Amino acid sequence: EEERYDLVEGQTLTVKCPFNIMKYANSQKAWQRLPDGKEPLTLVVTQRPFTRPSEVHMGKFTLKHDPSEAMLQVQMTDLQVTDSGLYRCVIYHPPNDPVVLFHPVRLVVT
Ligand SMILES: [Zn+2]
Ligand SMILES: [Zn+2]
Repeated sequence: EEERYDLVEGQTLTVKCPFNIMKYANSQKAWQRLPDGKEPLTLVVTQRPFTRPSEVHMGKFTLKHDPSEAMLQVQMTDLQVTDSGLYRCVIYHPPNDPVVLFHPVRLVVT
């Protein structure tokens, strides 16, 4: 179910994650990394009010919340080989289990 994204170091990863607006208009969203045998790492989250279009920066991560297109877009800039790993976009609502959007992204940076 994971999709491979093969990129060269220095490139920017862009991932478009649709979300169901009827269900998740007023929910927080997040980008997570999934290290093997560890808890998900939440890398960047949207901010309140959760229904509003937004763009948040957190280090090399950018999350664009585009409800007009029922879309969350994630960008990671200046990729390094050590960014290689499994990631996902989610509906974020702890302590409830995240709802996975789209499909997991297997990022391979060389
Ligand atoms: Zn929720
Ligand atoms: Zn290289």
